[PDB]
Amino acid sequence: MAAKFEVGSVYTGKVTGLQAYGAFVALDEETQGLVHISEVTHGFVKDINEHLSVGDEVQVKVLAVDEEKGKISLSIRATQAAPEKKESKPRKPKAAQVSEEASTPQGFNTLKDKLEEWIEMSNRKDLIKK
Repeated sequence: MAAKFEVGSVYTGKVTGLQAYGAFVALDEETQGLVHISEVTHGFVKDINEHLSVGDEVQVKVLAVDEEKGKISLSIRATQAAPEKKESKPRKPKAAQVSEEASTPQGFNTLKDKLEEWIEMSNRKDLIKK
């Protein structure tokens, strides 16, 4: 068929399917590859939908190329492990949110156990005691 990529390269594409053995990703109008499930995440890939999403954009590492069909074997554990530019990008704002980013209802972050009770109230400061 054709090829225009090489092993060890890294490029960005969109997920075109998920399977019990891997995720299809379109890289280009002329190139489409397969993140193998063993390459979606480092281990404990209990189900692929817990680790990838169809109809989403992903950056993939080229593991192998198959010019016979223009297929490519891909990784995502490679790219999720890699660093990136620590600057804003269009979806870093996480505009899909519909609530405040608070970890708890009682305050922005209020993790506890000794008073893991109430929902819109908390104990006063100890200074309440006179």
